[PDB]
Amino acid sequence: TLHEFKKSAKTTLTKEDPLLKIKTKKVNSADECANRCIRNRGFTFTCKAFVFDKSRKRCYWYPFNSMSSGVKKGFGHEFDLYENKDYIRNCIIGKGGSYKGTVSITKSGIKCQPWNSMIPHEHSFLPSSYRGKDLQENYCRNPRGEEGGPWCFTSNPEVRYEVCDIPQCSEV
Amino acid sequence: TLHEFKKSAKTTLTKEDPLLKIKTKKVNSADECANRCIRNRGFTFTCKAFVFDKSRKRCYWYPFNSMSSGVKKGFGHEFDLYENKDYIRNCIIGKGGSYKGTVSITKSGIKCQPWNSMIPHEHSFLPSSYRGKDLQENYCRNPRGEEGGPWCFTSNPEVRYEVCDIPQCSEV
Repeated sequence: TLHEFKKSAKTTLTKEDPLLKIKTKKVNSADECANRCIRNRGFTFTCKAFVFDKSRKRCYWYPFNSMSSGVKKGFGHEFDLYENKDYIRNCIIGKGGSYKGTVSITKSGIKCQPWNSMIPHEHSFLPSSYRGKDLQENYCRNPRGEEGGPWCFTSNPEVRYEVCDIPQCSEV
Repeated sequence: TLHEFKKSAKTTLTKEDPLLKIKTKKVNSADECANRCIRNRGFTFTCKAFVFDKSRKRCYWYPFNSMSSGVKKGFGHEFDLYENKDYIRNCIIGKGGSYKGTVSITKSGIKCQPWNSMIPHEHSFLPSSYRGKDLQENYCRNPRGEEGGPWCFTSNPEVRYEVCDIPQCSEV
């Protein structure tokens, strides 16, 4: 059930104003948080993401994600951000230089290679460089904002990289 | 695992051109089809949807969904369309009169009432009327193309309907 979310390790969301309260609860695991954000149990809002305090074992169910306005994202090795994929835009806007979706299969069905891995191919596209371009796992991303759109390094030794078949919002 | 798809009962996809082949396989259940479209097993394309022939127990893995161009959708009581949610636009374009996402919680956390149900409230918004507006299950839809955007009939007897908190593609 935690599979239906997008984890951002050691990350927490912060916003700005006083008008915001954060529904929390002493939970047993991060799964409990998730199986309640999904089924929107006792919420007076629409849960789009939640943060799990690993040290206190507490959840903080939010009505927005790291992508909302005014929404910043703090650091902490005891926190874990989890965002409902239902609320992370799945289509591209242009060359999709701001794509944050979990797609990780190239236009022709080849699984992607982790950005934090140098096999099968070696590259310069590290998470430590393109910070903010979200080069997590093996997601389809576009660091340089190239024309092709989201792409990734193929796990097929015969293919360096390749574009990903991700829909335009103003499609075809 | 079939939960990570959007079923459209007794429906099949048809396209137009000759240049298209359809990967199929004699499968045991519709789950088998799904657990292979998801993990893109032996595909030379990106599976966005699949159709299960209940009578032949065969899958047809497609590289597009009912939303692609040239793509039509036939009828048959032995067929079942299943579309990867990853490829069904989750954001709104305007008043979102063409929204086909699986969201079904109102802006304030109230679960939605099935369009094919007359409880708690009675209405005229039937699937038989607004055909093409996809008034399936209890999804957030906008039949009349109103200003508010996607909405639905609340399951709370105290609330007739209410808007759903669904993101704009050119958000905020």
